Amino acid sequence: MASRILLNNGAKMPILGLGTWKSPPGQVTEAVKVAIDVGYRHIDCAHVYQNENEVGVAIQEKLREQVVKREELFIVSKLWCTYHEKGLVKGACQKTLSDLKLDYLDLYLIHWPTGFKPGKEFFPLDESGNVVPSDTNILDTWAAMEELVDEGLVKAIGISNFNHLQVEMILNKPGLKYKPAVNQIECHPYLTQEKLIQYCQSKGIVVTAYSPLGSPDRPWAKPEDPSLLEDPRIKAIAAKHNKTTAQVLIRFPMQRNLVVIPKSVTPERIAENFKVFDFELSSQDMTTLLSYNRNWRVCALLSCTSHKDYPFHEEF
Ligand SMILES: NC(=O)C1=CN([C@@H]2O[C@H](COP(=O)(O)OP(=O)(O)OC[C@H]3O[C@@H](n4cnc5c(N)ncnc54)[C@H](OP(=O)(O)O)[C@@H]3O)[C@@H](O)[C@H]2O)C=CC1
Ligand SMILES: O=C(O)Cn1cc(Cc2nc3c(F)c(F)cc(F)c3s2)c2ccccc21
Repeated sequence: MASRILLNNGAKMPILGLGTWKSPPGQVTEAVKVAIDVGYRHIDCAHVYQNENEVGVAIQEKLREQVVKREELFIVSKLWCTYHEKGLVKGACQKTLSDLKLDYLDLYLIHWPTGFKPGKEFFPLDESGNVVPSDTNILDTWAAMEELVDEGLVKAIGISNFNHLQVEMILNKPGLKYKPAVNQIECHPYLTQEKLIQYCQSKGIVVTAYSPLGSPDRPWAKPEDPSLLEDPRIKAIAAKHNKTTAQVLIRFPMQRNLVVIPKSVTPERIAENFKVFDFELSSQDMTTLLSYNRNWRVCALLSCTSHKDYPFHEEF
């Protein structure tokens, strides 16, 4: 297994990256520096995570130390929902570039298909708790994303949390210039996504699996919720291979030809999570892990379910 997957712009994307959602600003600089030292080359960022400046400090130090060159890193960020209007997309990208202290991004994603009212709040709500939409549609935001490629700010563009009809809408866009390179979606043994992943891969779109460990630090976790890291069936597969449960959960998507982006701020775990290139799950193990699907989705907010472009009413 090769460590990088070819995208439809001819660039190679590392199949393992470091996630940064919920990584506190006081701890994420060290986390990214340790990750680069132990071999990570792909970092997944977003403006809404409120820590891009601190991620940028780490990247800049390791470029200055000559640990890595810029061309070896693969830096991803995402356009938040309050910037879907075509005249706001460039300025949102440039704020992220300014915080990360970079002159281009390797990949820039539409974070969610839903546009929200522009303003200071990331989740503008009405008096009854519903998100306030904007009158934007995904095709005009896509055309604004394409302009960032032509201006040299980003090397590739893609999408996140799009269902297959929303992907189809972009693929059928009048005058489509650049196809989405990536769809970043939730994927783990309790939400295996078979139909959407085969949809995407058949279309030449690479899939990145987010929350591969089930996001145990998500703020809305409840004590009664399932835990992938503690599932005794997954523990038994790990023990057979003399690996940890997290290492099996990271290797699983890699063998489906997915990119995977586990988050940690703990140095030991950052190093553990990288040590996944020296074993293989058997075909039988893969089919068994797929059988654990329960259509259990952890990233989906009730306040967004009446939005016209909410992605998760459709089957896939
Ligand atoms: N596009 C989108 O809408 C979304 C994108 N994402 C991206 O995907 C990334 C990963 O998903 P995320 O939801 O953060 O959750 P993960 O599934 O990656 O789980 C992160 C949690 O697992 C813990 N952990 C990490 N490694 C280990 C290990 N070896 N052993 C035990 N526990 C471990 C972490 O603890 P600790 O940090 O304390 O070590 C943290 O509590 C995000 O950070 C973000 O970059 C996620 C959700 C949505
Ligand atoms: O987004 C991240 O990366 C991490 N991340 C994930 C969620 C849950 C969402 N669920 C939805 C949703 F169903 C929508 F339709 C639109 C939307 F914008 C959200 S956001 C979230 C909520 C607050 C901050 C980060 C969050």
